[PDB]
Amino acid sequence: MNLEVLCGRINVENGLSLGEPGLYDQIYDRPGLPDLDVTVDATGVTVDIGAVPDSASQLGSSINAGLITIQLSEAYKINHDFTFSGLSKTTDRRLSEVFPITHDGSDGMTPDVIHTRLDGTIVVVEFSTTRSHNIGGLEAAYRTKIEKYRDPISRRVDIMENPRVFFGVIVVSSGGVLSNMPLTQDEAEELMYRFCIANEIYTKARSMDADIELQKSEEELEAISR
Repeated sequence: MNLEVLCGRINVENGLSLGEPGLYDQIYDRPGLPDLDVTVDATGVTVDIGAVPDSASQLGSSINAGLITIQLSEAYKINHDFTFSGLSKTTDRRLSEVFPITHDGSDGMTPDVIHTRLDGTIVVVEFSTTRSHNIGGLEAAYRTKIEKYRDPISRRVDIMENPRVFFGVIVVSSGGVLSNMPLTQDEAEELMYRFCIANEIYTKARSMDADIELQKSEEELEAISR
């Protein structure tokens, strides 16, 4: 899963585009989860991931079996970080490093991706997950990202010449993906399987340290606006 390939699948002619949302429901014959043993201590979360079962769909091809550790201070966002690690070429750039400074309070907003393409198009992408199994939950996460970033980016676009900016949102849940980045069904299914593993790991970690849930709640709360 490659970030440049994904960003190449959108076209913005002039201005700021929010694309078209598309729903990818879960339809593959999905394999079971791999064995996951989770131990939580002051170092952080240690996970032993078994091998992904075989299946015709071949889902899980992005899962590395073996041992991994997440520092406890970041366990709260396991669901995010594990689901999208294949796409998180993380440098964490702020808007002002690609957009004109406006001093409107948003210059320091850091989306998951800011990528400039060879043709000059600027693609800002935001990743999200929800544990709800209801279409409203997917829609809520997606709307929340749209509302967080549309006004700042639109303000920036109004004071540029020839801006071609696309704001992408990908929301992954157990039962579907909602995205304005065009995906293949296989890519969406792999994201959903990764999320299933991530949520199992997170649930196990939270059973030993409940405070991470609180951290998750507060942190997404602050992420509503800054």
